Amino acid sequence: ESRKIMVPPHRMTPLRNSWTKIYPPLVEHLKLQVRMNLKTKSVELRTNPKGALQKGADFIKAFTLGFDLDDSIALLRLDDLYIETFEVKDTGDHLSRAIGRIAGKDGKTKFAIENATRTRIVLADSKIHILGGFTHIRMARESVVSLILGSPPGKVYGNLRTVASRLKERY
RNA sequence: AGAAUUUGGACAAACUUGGUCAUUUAGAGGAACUAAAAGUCGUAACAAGGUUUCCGUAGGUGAACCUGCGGAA
Repeated sequence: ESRKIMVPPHRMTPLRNSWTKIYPPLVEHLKLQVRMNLKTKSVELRTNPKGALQKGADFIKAFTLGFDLDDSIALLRLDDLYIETFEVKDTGDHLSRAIGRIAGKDGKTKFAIENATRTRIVLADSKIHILGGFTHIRMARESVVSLILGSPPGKVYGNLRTVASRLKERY
């Protein structure tokens, strides 16, 4: 059995130069066989006769979604990780500054969200993808949604500090 | 038309010299009203929110990358 994964037209040459660090966890660690079909701009992962294919396809889907090699390998190992994709969907007002409210000046609001709840967020123009543990993704998603739907930055920053502490706390 | 004699002089600034209004009294009294500050340490309070990944153009160019503008997820 096999899986196909497309490669978008912005993550093809980074995939190409870092392909030599992608395939050995598909080949000797997980025991699949792979080929990157340049024709349909995809990758075919097949099994050999000597359930790994879903985890390998999720590692490749992380790389095509735009997480780097190391975060894709962090999803590859560490079975308590997930990755949530959502567009904004919730143009001058509602879109041209909502993603600037997410990212902030020099990416520091997205970075503060990332470090506070221990997730990695890749931000497209309007497509947000969050890599991390379950409750981590939950609090990151609530923060992102709170400041696309309009909250004080002081409010969402205080909530990020509180969320960092209570996510690390026992009892 | 000039000079002095003027022929007869209406006029005349300034200088003495009393009643009028405005101000300075050098000053000095009188007898009214109002007014009158005695409180360590106070802050930096202060203002919006385009990141990542490729693509093209233009320049600075180890044609590597960056920057500016225009695109894609």
